[PDB]
Amino acid sequence: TGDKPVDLKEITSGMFYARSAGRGIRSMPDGEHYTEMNRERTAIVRYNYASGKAVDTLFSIERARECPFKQIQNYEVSSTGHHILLFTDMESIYRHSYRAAVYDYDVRRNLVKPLSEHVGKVMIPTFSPDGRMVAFVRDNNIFIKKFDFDTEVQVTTDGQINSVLNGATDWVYEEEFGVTNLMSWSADNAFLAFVRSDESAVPEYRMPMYEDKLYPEDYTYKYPKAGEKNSTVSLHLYNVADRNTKSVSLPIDADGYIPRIAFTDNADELAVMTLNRLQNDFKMYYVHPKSLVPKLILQDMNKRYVDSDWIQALKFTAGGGFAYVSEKDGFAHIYLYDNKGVMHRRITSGNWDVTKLYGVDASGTVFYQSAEESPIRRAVYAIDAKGRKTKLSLNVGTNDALFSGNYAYYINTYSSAATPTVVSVFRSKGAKELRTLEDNVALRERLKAYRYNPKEFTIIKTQSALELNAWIVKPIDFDPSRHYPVLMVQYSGPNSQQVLDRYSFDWEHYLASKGYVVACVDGRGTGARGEEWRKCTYMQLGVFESDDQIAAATAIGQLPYVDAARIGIWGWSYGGYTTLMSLCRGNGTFKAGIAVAPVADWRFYDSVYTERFMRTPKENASGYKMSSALDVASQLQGNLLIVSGSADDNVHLQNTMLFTEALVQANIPFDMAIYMDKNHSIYGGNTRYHLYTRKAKFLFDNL
Repeated sequence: TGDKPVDLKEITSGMFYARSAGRGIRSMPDGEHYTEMNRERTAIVRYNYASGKAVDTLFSIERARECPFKQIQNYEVSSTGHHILLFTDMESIYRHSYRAAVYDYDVRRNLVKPLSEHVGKVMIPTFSPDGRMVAFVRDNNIFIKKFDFDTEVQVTTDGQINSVLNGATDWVYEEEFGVTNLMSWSADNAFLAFVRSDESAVPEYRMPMYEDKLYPEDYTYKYPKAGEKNSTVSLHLYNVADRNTKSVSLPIDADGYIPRIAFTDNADELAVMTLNRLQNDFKMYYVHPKSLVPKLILQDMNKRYVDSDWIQALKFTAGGGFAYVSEKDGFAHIYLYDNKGVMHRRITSGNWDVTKLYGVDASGTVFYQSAEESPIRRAVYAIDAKGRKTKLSLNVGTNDALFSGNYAYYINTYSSAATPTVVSVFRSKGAKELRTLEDNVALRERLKAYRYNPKEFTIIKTQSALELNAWIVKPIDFDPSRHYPVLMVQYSGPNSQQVLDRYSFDWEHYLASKGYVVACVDGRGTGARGEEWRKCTYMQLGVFESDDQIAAATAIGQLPYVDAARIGIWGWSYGGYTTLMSLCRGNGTFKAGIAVAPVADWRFYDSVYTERFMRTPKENASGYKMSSALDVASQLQGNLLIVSGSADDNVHLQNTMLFTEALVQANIPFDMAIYMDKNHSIYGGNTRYHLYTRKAKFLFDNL
């Protein structure tokens, strides 16, 4: 009911963005405390879970000796608190990876030192279990800093940029398997295991970079497109005492993946997660670090594919069994195993998906997140060893938790479509809310000040007889007797969702203030509706997703307050692709579309992602053909705005360049924008505001 008009620059400036836990919360091994940087990132503070008191400041800029910087950006505390790593001068590499200036704060001496007496940014510094050593990556080699002897030992010598990586991971493993760190220490501190990724034979992509250069310079990196050579991976154990390395022979294929390794809490068990190239056979081995003998411990085979996020999220139990989420039975559910691989208790059941696995406490209580309430929502649950399930979340919407070491407490983040983040601390027994760390008063008051309509959730019924979760924001002085344009907003990728009872305040409300209905529909292929719903697209991406947006548009179009001749579609990345597909396959259903950094053809996208859902080009020529937007470009109808960054390392500019040329040769008019030196997130300075303005204006002129 507020007074102020929603302004596009305010959206784009983050004025509506909720304050979150973002900054740095980490549970301590004692289980009763967590650490967190203060607001100014000038100190690291230790907090009691139960009381929330700041027990002490573990490190500060003010007090520390010989501290050359005024702020930190990240930290890590050693298991004993004798050493704290401090990270400054962070440089992002890709989505997750970064390098940094890393210092060792010697707690006992109140002294800041360099981690290494070699000046140079490093990656992935990882304490040994005893806190006394730090393995880190520099220049693609592994080093171990040893605090007891004030010495650094060099573990590998063959590291080489764009060729050989030790511990760190290649572009595609980082992006698609979610793994930046393939090093792991034994529980007794005797071994550092690592994966060596050989990227030498993987093809390169080159991106011309233009800023402030007389001659352009290429950002060059290895990127395997669908069906091309991936890194070859090898597993090694370095024995700290002997300063010698051994290789592990794994009984897997030469084009397989090792997306994770991790020593368990037994010093004798190196867990190695492997996946074949088709990604339908997940096998985990335990390797004994002295005999080097691998033993198969878990195997998960799927008709279509095993989802590697569940490989990354597999949780070991104190007492070396583990909890694993498998889609075996048609939904994502938790299974509990001993250290011999014996599956002794299935934990969850029913027609709904587990969405996150937190862990298993000392009483065998299993803690997780699921969409049991609705595909649209997320709640945290506990299932104890007698099979009793308690929903721990107190509010309905989206809940996600970070548990203390013992799982006796957790920091919960809650939001709903209507309500921005409430970060509050709970005691697990009795699901008792202790206090609230943040509940965004200010943003709530700002919201009340503005005129906007709420997201109204519902289902879109298609002629094909699907029911698609959806939201709708009506225009500002909504008059049922009028005929409004609709913008359909979507992403549509495998297992993704845009229709979520979760807080978000984006340009939908700007457009709503200018007379547009905005709708968001999650079609086939999307998450939290079970395996079949998400994998029915297998080997034929985009077909069903297009069909469904076209079908959803067709139905929305029959609403009396909607002008069927003015329905548009917007999407970014897979959403961009889905836009192209929908304009190409909908026989003029959409009047306009915006396609931001779209894949044009799955041939152009990367190995691990594309093949998961499509297999290789050689094996699926029909699928790749059916799924190509580029192939059907000459069928495009409606007004298109297509946009890309010039330096997009994820969805290559190539996609957009090629699609536009198809349009040109078919005499199809369209708008395009290429943002210089920008990547897949198209931002920097005024870039987002300029882009969203462009997009809004394009809709005002064409929709």
